[PDB]
Amino acid sequence: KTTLFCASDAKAYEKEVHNVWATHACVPTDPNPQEMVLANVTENFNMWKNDMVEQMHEDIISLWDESLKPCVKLTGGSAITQACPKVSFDPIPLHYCAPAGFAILKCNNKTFNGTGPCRNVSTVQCTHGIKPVVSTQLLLNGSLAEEEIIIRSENLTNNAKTIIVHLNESVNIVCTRPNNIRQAHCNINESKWNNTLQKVGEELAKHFPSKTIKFEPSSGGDLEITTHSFNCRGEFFYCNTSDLFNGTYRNGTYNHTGRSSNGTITLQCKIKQIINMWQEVGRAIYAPPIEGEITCNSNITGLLLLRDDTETFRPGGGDMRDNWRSELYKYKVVE
Ligand SMILES: CNCc1ccc2c(c1)C[C@H](CNC(=N)N)[C@H]2NC(=O)C(=O)Nc1ccc(Cl)c(F)c1
Ligand SMILES: *[C@@H]1O[C@H](CO)[C@@H](O)[C@H](O)[C@H]1NC(C)=O
Ligand SMILES: *[C@@H]1O[C@H](CO)[C@@H](O)[C@H](O)[C@H]1NC(C)=O
Ligand SMILES: *[C@@H]1O[C@H](CO)[C@@H](O)[C@H](O)[C@H]1NC(C)=O
Ligand SMILES: *[C@@H]1O[C@H](CO)[C@@H](O)[C@H](O)[C@H]1NC(C)=O
Ligand SMILES: *[C@@H]1O[C@H](CO)[C@@H](O)[C@H](O)[C@H]1NC(C)=O
Ligand SMILES: *[C@@H]1O[C@H](CO)[C@@H](O)[C@H](O)[C@H]1NC(C)=O
Ligand SMILES: *[C@@H]1O[C@H](CO)[C@@H](O)[C@H](O)[C@H]1NC(C)=O
Repeated sequence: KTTLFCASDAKAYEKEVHNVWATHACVPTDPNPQEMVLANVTENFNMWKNDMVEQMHEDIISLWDESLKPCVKLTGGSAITQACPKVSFDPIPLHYCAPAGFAILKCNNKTFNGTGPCRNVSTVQCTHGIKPVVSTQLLLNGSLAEEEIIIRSENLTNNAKTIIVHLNESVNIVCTRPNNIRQAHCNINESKWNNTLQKVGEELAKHFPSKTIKFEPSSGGDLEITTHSFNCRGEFFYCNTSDLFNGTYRNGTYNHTGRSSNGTITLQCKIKQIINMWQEVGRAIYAPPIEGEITCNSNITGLLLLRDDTETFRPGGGDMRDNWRSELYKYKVVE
């Protein structure tokens, strides 16, 4: 309804690029935020039409434009060239704050699915701290659902609408390029993953009750969405997930169908230089990988799925607004 500002806890002395951007763009955080419960009120939220998502999107586009400059950007006919130094890159949390005369309403119901009426509501200055993590298929380093796995969608009957799964337990994923120059791998403990897809299948079954629930790899698209792609210490990883989204939930029981070894799923990854941009239709070209060992140890805290007698879910992504949405779902700006 108005333009928000960000608060962050960044230092002017990190050269980490999120810190630099935030010290230019954000104000410091309140050491004690105010919060005002109101359990009588009941208000309506819709995470799928939330202008906070559009402001955060614009901010993160700006952050990446100033921080992860490509050697070459191809958009349409033009090709822009610029210095593309290797940088230190590690996302920091950002708070979105209502300016004077406005408030942010926060839905306090643990099981709120992001849409409709919410009975227990608070008013706050700023959202919690949100790390702006760009990725497909898996949502990394978010905040977990407080109680049970929530399944969010603008419309579950529309198979074209992205499904956001909000986990209540995180699943570790460790991706490393060890000391090919391009070749890397991710390790996931097949047991944790096993359990969580068992519970995700339960929830999806509540919403599609006659049907068998199948997880399969992504069908088609650019590599950015047919693999789990993400940025790690400035390098763009593309990790094959066909051993991950590969399993059947039949009779209240989940069977995993992808290959593991020693109780570990290992995704084969590549570090790429030519990127299909998430910000706009275009390609961006980066320099070859820095040397040493490139490792990110992340929490999987959610999934992005697409639905195709049986219901079949494949990993999705590509619109980073769904990533922001997964964190901003409980917030509205009012007044
Ligand atoms: C489900 N269908 C909707 C859908 C599908 C795919 C995409 C969109 C929407 C928007 C976006 C358009 N851009 C383009 N065509 N060049 C395109 N997404 C991307 O290219 C994208 O995320 N790349 C990417 C790059 C780097 C990293 Cl680390 C990353 F995690 C992702
Ligand atoms: C979310 O909850 C609303 C009611 O609050 C319901 O109408 C809608 O179908 C639900 N959506 C999902 C994906 O559960
Ligand atoms: C998480 O939610 C699932 C399904 O919604 C539930 O079965 C499970 O007990 C919950 N686990 C924890 C640790 O809260
Ligand atoms: C969402 O699903 C279908 C679209 O295929 C349509 O009935 C309408 O757009 C929505 N229906 C419900 C029940 O929300
Ligand atoms: C992932 O790996 C499988 C087998 O290793 C292969 O068939 C598939 O095409 C790969 N997908 C991508 C996007 O590389
Ligand atoms: C599941 O993994 C196996 C190998 O681990 C592969 O042969 C199979 O194609 C995968 N399932 C699907 C549906 O792709
Ligand atoms: C879950 O993963 C563990 C580790 O490999 C395995 O022993 C267990 O049988 C799996 N459960 C399944 C596939 O349902
Ligand atoms: C997730 O957070 C950890 C701890 O801050 C960090 O090391 C890791 O690189 C993060 N993952 C991504 C993809 O940013």
